Amino acid sequence: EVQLLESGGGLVQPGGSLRLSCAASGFGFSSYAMSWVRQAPGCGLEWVSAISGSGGSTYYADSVKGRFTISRDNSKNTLYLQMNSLRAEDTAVYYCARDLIHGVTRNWGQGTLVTVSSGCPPCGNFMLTQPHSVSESPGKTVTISCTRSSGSLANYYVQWYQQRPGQSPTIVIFANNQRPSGVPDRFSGSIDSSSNSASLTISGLKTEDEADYYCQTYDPYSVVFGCGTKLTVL
Repeated sequence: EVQLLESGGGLVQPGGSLRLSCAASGFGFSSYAMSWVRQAPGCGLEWVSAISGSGGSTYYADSVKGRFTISRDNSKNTLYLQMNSLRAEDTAVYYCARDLIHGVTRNWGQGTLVTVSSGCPPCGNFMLTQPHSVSESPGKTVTISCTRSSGSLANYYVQWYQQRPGQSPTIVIFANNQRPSGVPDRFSGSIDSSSNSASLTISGLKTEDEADYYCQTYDPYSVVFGCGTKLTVL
């Protein structure tokens, strides 16, 4: 029932302004934090900005620190996103996401397309690392590693999302090991604390499992999406 609908995306020139919106429903909008995640074509997820329930705390990414303005209107149940000094690098698909807490995304929107016109941006204070791609025959088991560079991994919850080609990313594993109701039980999530890594495990692969898998944790100051691992089913 939780619906997040992005709007306001369109064609724009370098150095212009554009404000996206997101009419949320299915939950008390004032009771949850919200964030924006962009994705250039054929690239990985890239966290943009975050904002808290009451709005007191706003977190911006390094690429758009100050260039963008995250904001919300809890009376209208609408999350916004003011964009200024629009650069060619900002062309991406901007998603609307709900956050159970800081840096823990739980629901995703459809998206909206923003194009700035008159190679992919990098992915990974701290960084995550997942293998480029892993493959396995159907019916077998596969595990995808996600190793954190700096800062304890057990101190910050880790999420796992699945993105099929052309689909929007859906949560499959959050809070390190917690699985959303509806996600199949063959998708398990664990964390090895000594090696400082989180692992998503799919037992008994199916042909529909073939998609991108992004891991994501946080710190008190930012959210970080892993580069992503293309799971190839044979």
